[PDB]
Amino acid sequence: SLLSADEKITESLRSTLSDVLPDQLQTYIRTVLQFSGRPEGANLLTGPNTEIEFFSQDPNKNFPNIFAKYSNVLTVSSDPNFITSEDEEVKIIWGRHGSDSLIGFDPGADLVGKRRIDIFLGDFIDEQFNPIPGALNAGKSWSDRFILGDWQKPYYFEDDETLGLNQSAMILDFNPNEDVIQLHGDRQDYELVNISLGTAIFWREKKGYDLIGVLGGVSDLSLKGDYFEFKGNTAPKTVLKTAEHIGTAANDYIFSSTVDAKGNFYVGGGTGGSLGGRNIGARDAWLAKYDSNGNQRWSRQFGSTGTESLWGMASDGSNIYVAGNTTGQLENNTVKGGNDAYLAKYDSDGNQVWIKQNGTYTLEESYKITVDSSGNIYTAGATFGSLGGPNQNLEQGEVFELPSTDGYVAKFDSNGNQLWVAQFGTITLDDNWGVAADNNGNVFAGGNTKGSFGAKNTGTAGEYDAWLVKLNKDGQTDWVRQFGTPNYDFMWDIETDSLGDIYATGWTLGDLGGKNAGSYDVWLAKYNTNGNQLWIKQFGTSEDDAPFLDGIDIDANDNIFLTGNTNGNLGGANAGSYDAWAAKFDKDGNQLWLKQFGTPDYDTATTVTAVNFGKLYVSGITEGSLGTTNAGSYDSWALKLDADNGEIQDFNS
Ligand SMILES: CCCC[C@@H](F)CCCC[C@H](C)Cc1cc(O)c([C@@H](CCCC)CCCC[C@H](C)Cc2cc(O)cc(O)c2)c(O)c1
Ligand SMILES: [Ca+2]
Ligand SMILES: [Ca+2]
Ligand SMILES: [Ca+2]
Ligand SMILES: [Ca+2]
Ligand SMILES: [Ca+2]
Ligand SMILES: [Ca+2]
Ligand SMILES: [Ca+2]
Ligand SMILES: [Ca+2]
Ligand SMILES: [Ca+2]
Ligand SMILES: [Ca+2]
Ligand SMILES: [Ca+2]
Ligand SMILES: [Ca+2]
Ligand SMILES: [Cl-]
Ligand SMILES: [Cl-]
Ligand SMILES: [Cl-]
Ligand SMILES: [Cl-]
Ligand SMILES: [Cl-]
Ligand SMILES: [Cl-]
Ligand SMILES: [Cl-]
Ligand SMILES: [Mg+2]
Ligand SMILES: [Mg+2]
Ligand SMILES: [Mg+2]
Ligand SMILES: [Mg+2]
Ligand SMILES: [Mg+2]
Repeated sequence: SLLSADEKITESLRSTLSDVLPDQLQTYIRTVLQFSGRPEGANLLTGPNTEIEFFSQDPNKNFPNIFAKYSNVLTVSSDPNFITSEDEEVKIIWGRHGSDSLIGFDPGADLVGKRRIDIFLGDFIDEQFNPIPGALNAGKSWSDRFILGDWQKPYYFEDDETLGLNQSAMILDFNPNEDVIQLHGDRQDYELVNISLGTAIFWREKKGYDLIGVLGGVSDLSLKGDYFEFKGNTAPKTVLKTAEHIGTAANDYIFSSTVDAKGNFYVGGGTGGSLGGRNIGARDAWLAKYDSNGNQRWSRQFGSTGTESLWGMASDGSNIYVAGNTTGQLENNTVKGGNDAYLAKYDSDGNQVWIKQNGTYTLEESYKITVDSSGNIYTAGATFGSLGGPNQNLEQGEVFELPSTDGYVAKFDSNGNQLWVAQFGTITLDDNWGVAADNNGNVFAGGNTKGSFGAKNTGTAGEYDAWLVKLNKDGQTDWVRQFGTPNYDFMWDIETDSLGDIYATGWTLGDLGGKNAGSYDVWLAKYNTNGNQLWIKQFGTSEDDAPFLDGIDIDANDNIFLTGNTNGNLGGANAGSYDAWAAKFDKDGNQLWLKQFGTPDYDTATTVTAVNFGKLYVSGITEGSLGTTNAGSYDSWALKLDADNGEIQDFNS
């Protein structure tokens, strides 16, 4: 019976949210939701007002740590939730700009009996907090997809004698004119109830009801509305049986790839399941080796009871170096506080040689790694602390400036000894999305900034620009460059060619290398070793086109390969939702080919690696059945392409 559902839902959500979320975070959230005009969730947080310790050096009190522990803050891009992990009872999942595919509940995780509330914000963009109107994106919003179930099962589903209040989504900014709520089954499986908070979505069967989600501030919806997408009960039909399929019942992601000197191909990423080994807890890091004929030689899985991923990998020709972040304590290491970065070394036989966990009392992230021809290793990332030197935003002064990251680069020898760490940026946000060594002892880094790092930012409201830094063999800066439009421009990855010139790829909402075709467009920029911008190419469709994650590689012939996602007809007719794409360019930016592939469901490439004089590998993630039947939520895939024309080959030969 749905009698008194309103009262029961409010008391359940209030009790769980107020029991789980720290008082500092409750105080912060209450302030934000009231200021923003999304106040429905506020009365659910009843902890006392508490001083927010934005700059505490105690890892347990440091507010960036607290906020990060209970949130997935996504990017200005159209994001899948690439950071989701079953490590907390309550999570705030914040899509920000772009058309986000928002998930927080892993249907393959053992969550029986666990309290689970995912609080979703599809947009709630940064511009809402602008004291001054007129910013280019003020008042803009995007179609976000809130994933509350799929072909396999409803999410947040306890399937018991209660109303199923212990697990539920709470979507705070659902706009039925733009957004979509994705549900398992069909409309006859649900009942909507108007409640004080908005709308309750109940799964309904003969034996009773189970609360799947609450939509704050919206009432009088219809399950016949096109803003509900029902997924039935049957896994998607398989396409691209030529691909290598990697998947478990849980969320599985390839985030990076590399090749060794013998042509063996490696992939890796994160998994909520038991992919390379038995799951240790929440998301673990994993990697796998394939021979050049496509046979898997081994898979390995590592981490902690907390959350970690492999975000980058590279080879010295034999060994495989891997980099990412962790929320826990890795083997043979000590935590530095909050989230930390790590570098690890695997030999060609899959033996873990060592792991080095590094960081400060506050949050580090690290998505990038490169290995030079001498065998030294560079990682890069961002830090809220003072890792390579004092953070540009050290403490709170008379003018408050929100705690913010600087970029860093760290150099290591083959035994994992740290040779130096460099840190740089502005008082505001500076993130890292690239690292690449040249042949002459230098290393480049790149990323995004809200500030004026290498040049005056032409945005009027702190919109992102791209930046590049050249460091010498000792970690000293030789130059800093910055480029962009007045709108958001976002870098994903960088790489050098055989001459030592530096290339970067990303997306733009403006006219960076030419007239924007619509929405997000792709760019490729080239700088010489002396910091001169040589050219920027921009291309796309009228729809949303972007590289993603490990989006560039350069082969021994100085051909450039890019990869990412598009919801347009970029390389061909779109199969449905976002598809993957890849492209090849020469060193002067002439585009040699452009291909698109995927399933009728959401796909994105995440990594591209070219074998010198061999095959091209494009790998990524999907909600569809790519290679074989989807085993649960996100699965991953690798495609072997002919590098001359982008045509897909059978993975196994
Ligand atoms: C209920 C909804 C809450 C929504 C909102 F309340 C959350 C504020 C959390 C703030 C937290 C204490 C710390 C933090 C800061 C940070 O920058 C980032 C970056 C990631 C870059 C570093 C890896 C992405 C998110 C930027 C969003 C800014 C609003 C943009 C900004 C930055 C800035 O430096 C100055 C500004 O004025 C505005 C975090 O992920 C977490
Ligand atoms: Ca986004
Ligand atoms: Ca969004
Ligand atoms: Ca939206
Ligand atoms: Ca439920
Ligand atoms: Ca783990
Ligand atoms: Ca840390
Ligand atoms: Ca900074
Ligand atoms: Ca810009
Ligand atoms: Ca476009
Ligand atoms: Ca790369
Ligand atoms: Ca697709
Ligand atoms: Ca899966
Ligand atoms: Cl971002
Ligand atoms: Cl706004
Ligand atoms: Cl109940
Ligand atoms: Cl209805
Ligand atoms: Cl099939
Ligand atoms: Cl082997
Ligand atoms: Cl600045
Ligand atoms: Mg029930
Ligand atoms: Mg296979
Ligand atoms: Mg097989
Ligand atoms: Mg201004
Ligand atoms: Mg390479």
